[PDB]
Amino acid sequence: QDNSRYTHFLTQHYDAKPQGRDDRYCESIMRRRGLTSPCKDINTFIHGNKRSIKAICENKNGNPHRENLRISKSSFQVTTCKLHGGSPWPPCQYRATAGFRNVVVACENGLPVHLDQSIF
Repeated sequence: QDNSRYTHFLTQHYDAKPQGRDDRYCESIMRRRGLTSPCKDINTFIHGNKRSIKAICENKNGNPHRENLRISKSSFQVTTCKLHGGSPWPPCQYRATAGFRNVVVACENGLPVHLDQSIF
């Protein structure tokens, strides 16, 4: 069961099936996930199956990384939304960068609670 941080993690970084992996996608999703007041500078969404993400917390799909993080063994489709411009207030324009690679997360009680966005 989903503690607040894991739930928060999903709201901010998980979109099972994104309708688009483009700029408009970012503009829409950042808004729906309430990441636009103020505009979040950069935010990556992981797509695909939630269990694979959870699995990064076990050796099943992850390895230790750094001194408190885990990096996935598998690659995920991801979409990074980067704020375009300077205004921290809506409308938040975003440039989307679609990629496919493993991800780094922090796990707590076997659940991903933090996405290291420094690799995007």
